[PDB]
Amino acid sequence: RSWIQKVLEQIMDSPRQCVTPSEVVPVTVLAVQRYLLEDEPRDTVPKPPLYCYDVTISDGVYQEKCYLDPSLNSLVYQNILKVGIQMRISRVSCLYNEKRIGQGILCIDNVHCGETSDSISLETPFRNRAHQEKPERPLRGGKSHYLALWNNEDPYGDIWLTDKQPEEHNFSDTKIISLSHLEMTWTNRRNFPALLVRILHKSKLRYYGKPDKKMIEPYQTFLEVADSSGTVSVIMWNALCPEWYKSLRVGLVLLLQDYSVKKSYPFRIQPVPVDPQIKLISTMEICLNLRDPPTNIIII
Amino acid sequence: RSWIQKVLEQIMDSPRQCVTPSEVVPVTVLAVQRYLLEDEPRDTVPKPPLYCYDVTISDGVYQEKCYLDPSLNSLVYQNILKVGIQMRISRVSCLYNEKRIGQGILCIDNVHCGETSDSISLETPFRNRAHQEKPERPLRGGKSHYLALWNNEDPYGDIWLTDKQPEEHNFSDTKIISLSHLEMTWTNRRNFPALLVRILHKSKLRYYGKPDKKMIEPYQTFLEVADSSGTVSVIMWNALCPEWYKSLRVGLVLLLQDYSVKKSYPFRIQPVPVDPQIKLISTMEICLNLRDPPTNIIIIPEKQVKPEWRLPKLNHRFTTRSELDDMPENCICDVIGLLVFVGRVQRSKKKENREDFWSYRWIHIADGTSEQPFIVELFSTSQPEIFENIYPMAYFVCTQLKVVRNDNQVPKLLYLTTTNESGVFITGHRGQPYTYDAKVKNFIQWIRTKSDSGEQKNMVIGGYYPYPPVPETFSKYSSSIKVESLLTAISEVRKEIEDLQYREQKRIAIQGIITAIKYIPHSSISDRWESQLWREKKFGLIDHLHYSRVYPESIPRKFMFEHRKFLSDQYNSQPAKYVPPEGRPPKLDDFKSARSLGHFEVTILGLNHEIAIDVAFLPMYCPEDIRTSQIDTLLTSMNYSCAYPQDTTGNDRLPGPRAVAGDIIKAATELDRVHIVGILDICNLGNNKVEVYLHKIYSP
DNA sequence: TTTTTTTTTTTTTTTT
Repeated sequence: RSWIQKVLEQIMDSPRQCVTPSEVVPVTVLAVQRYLLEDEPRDTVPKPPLYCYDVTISDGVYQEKCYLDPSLNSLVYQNILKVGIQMRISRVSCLYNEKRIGQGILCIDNVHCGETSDSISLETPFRNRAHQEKPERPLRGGKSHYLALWNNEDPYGDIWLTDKQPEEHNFSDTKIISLSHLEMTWTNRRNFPALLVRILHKSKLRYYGKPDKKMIEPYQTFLEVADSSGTVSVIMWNALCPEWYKSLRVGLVLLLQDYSVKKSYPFRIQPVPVDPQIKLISTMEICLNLRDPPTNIIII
Repeated sequence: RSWIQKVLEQIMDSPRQCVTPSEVVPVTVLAVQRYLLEDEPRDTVPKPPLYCYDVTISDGVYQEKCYLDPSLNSLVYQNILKVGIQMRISRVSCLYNEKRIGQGILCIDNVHCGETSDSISLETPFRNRAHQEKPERPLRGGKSHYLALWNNEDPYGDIWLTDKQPEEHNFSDTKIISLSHLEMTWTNRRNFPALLVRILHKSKLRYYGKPDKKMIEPYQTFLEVADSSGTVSVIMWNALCPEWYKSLRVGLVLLLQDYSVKKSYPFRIQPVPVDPQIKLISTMEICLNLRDPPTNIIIIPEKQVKPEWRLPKLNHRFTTRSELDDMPENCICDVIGLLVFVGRVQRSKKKENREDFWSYRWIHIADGTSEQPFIVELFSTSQPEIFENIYPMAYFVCTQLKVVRNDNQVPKLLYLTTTNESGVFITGHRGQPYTYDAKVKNFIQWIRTKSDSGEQKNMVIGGYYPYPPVPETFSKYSSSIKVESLLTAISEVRKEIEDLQYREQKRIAIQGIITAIKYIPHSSISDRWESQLWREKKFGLIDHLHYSRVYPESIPRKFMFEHRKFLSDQYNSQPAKYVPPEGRPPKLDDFKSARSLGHFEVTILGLNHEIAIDVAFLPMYCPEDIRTSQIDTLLTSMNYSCAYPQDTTGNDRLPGPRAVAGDIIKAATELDRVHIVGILDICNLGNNKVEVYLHKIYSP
């Protein structure tokens, strides 16, 4: 029927064993994504690559998202393994994700990348429906996500939403304080009242996901919002960035609640704003983590 | 001479200096009192432990109270440093409590806790007589106090006084305004006059003490009081709970005179009164703070109570099992019944603070109105004397029980839970505190009928009882759990086991294939099955976890009134202070096992055939349940009733334990190369005894 | 860079 089906049926019952596919049929690359290579043993002298790749090889019948053995990342560093190319898989292995309920994953272990295909079909069905889940995620890991193919400062994938719209939050009985008020009183305020800030500068994304530490969405952005005269470098943590980054533009009046206040990071460099009359509060910074109710960030 | 005195003289003139003692002879622990770790530098990268412990060692000549170095707190966390153990001190250091005038405090910087001591002499004197003072207080820090060794809601120590008896006070010249009038005029008047109220609900203690804060005995208890003109929420502030808490109880007419009325708290809710006629005051709250002349609270005796005042009467929403079957969820109720089972005192981590725990235990209260027992999740209600010493065959009465219901699962879950303002009372024979209520009289009538009829309900105590049974399909089980934490890795399991604390319970799910199940006749044709997959992959396993061991304390044991004290102590929380055992105690294997089957051992090879584990299967269902189909499958751990058999009298024809064991093994064998999802139960029984019992096998 | 929840607070004026 298809090369994908034959190899999967041949290697499904032998996880973590390398078997040359019964038949070597050229397969078209339809996608190449990059994500962190956590869960690998960092005890080997040649520390495994900091990132791994997933390639969506497509046969005539189906296309099944595979896993590229990190030892093959050289073919992607040189861009020899690109989308639209034809390659002949030479070695495969089956791996099962122990944090998800699903079928085996084809583990590409040796390829012979050729040339661009004559006919690429974007309508070939997906053999495993799990691979077709709309919030696309990497094959390995529980709550993993794909990074941008080359740089780490560019949003990529479906985790990044643009659905946020202005909301009319009534200010009937909202306790709004000034940034200077926290500056003077933030070490005694058991509860930090609401705030009404406006974005002045939005920073570029920053990925701090190391391979050994277990973190979810290690994405962090610094926003210089200024309420009244004061200005502080608010910093969004964890999975808050991929829910508000593609939506928040400079000049949006944010209403931040259920936030945290801490000491300014030692190596932080707060940028001077255009207006000099303002106060540059550089002692404390407001951290916005994802609270269970979606009231922490509301734009008016 | 004494090793204690040798070491003290050795390191008395070198404060805060780590000095290995000249000679190390084992010392005997006699107590472990916990209190808050304050006045230490918290800037350190390894944030100081939130709590520190004092260990009262003895050396045969003198017994001296020592301050364990917080770096060793893990030993107490895992219950390795018990009471009555032969620890050996490897390092010692002095320290002077500058807030007090005394001697040095022998600091145990490093220790090698060993085995139990055969000579636990609590008659030895105290080298530092200051340590042997009537109010037992911590070594370091001003007017510090001790907390309960495990939770923060259990009163502990000697500060908790219990000698407040009713006093006759003449109300002449007193105003005793109505609560509604106070609500109207508490923002204008300056001198709030007296109030005559009756306690309707008494809540558990709340410890809000934080480190490096100048707080003295930070306890607060919430009392709901009602008069003939509504009810209000009364709150007792620090330093008042210690003197009054153990004495105040529901149904006491109080005369509060010098209080402070505030705006009330929006983050705390006021419980609805049992009688709806009582108007509820929510915009007002009364705060009782300790005053110089202790007159702000007076326990007016009932004799002085005049009907003219028309004080509200303490009512109760007593419920029976049949009625509870028809009550919606979150419908508070009261239960009176006979304790036909008691479970271990397990602990759960507070969601607010990672270093605080809740002490809870399951009890099957029962009555004559139905054949199923009240399943009550009894959290600690700041009543350790009753909570810790609860035993079957006792008439038990709780005060405020919220109803909890879950109908999604095939085994419809219907268990009650204790609320913040709940209370526990053990009753004796005819209703002692609540005789008047008709339901209590009916319960007593049923008790007498059972006694004269020669019928005795089966009794059990302690054991492995994971009450909440996982649903019949893995999809419904995962409907509540997040996808990222739904499953784990057989390799990661080891860390999960090694992370638990004393009696901390955890449930995990692991993906694998059953490879070999073995039957172990527990009490006093095929019992072992091996899979060809196992015979092939057994030599290529990275790490074969071995946790298929069942401890003697995880087997529920039929209760016996004669051995009540021993049975209770074998399942309560670890005592803070040693107490010599009367005569000789029996063997924990000397009691009949309430279970009716032998435990199996299940081997699970992960999906990748690299890692393996050996869990232990401990079903609690009897063959009658199998015959009547009260079990979803033979690989589950509980029947639908979630209760032990009562007066088993129908096993003459039913298949015996061996037949059911063979059926279980065959059912396991049906799953040869099927990716199953086991559900394990990880409970640490202290002293590095972690039980990992299988709960359910979700097949595709 | 990561990082969550909890409460604590006492006191000498008005008369029209």
